[PDB]
Parts: sequence; C-alpha cells; structure tokens
Amino acid sequence: ADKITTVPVQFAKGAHSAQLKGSFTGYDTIHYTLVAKAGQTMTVKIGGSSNANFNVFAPGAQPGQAEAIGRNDGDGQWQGALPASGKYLIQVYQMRASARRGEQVPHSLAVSIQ
Ligand SMILES: [Cl-]
Repeated sequence: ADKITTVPVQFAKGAHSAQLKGSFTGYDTIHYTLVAKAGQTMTVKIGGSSNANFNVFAPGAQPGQAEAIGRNDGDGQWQGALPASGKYLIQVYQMRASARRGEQVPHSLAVSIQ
C-alpha cells in the first residue's frame, strides 16, 4: 500500500530556484516535478534526515520504468545539463532498511535551474 505524493514546483516570478520542505514515512515517496528546458543546468540538493535520497527523472519517465538521469551523491547533491525539455521528476525516497523500520524522513529539497 505505497503512497506517492506529487508536488509540482513552480519558481516565483523572476526566480530560478526554490527550497521545499517535506516529510514521508516508510515506503511512501514524494515526486517533486519541475518544468525545464533542454540544455539548462539543474542543481538539486537534499538535506535534513540522512535517510533522504533522490533520483532525477527526465520527462515521461517514472520510477521503475526507466533509468534516472541522476541521483544524490554522498553530499546529498546532483548537478547536470538537462537532455530534454519538459516536466522533470525528482523522486525522494529512503532505502529499504530504514523504510522497513518505518522511519519518518523530514527533508529539504533545494532545486535550481540555470
Ligand atoms: Cl537521521
């Protein structure tokens, strides 16, 4: 019975970044979505619970259906030039061990596009 919550991210007028605060428990996950253009550089940084991880998916790609174009490194961050235009998906999740313990995962996701 796993839940996915989708959170559309829209930058304020004239802004190229935002920070979101969220939380999820166990195997629940959050999909943060963001429309961007091919060739722009996206930077993603996750903070808060050490259990928090993310995968970046290009438009149309769903967890389980295609490979992510990126994920958090050991410092909780990722940066890359975007191959495609459209709505990107940042999947925030925790790994099986702590999911299975039912840990709650408060986190902050900072995303910017330039
Ligand atoms: Cl922790």
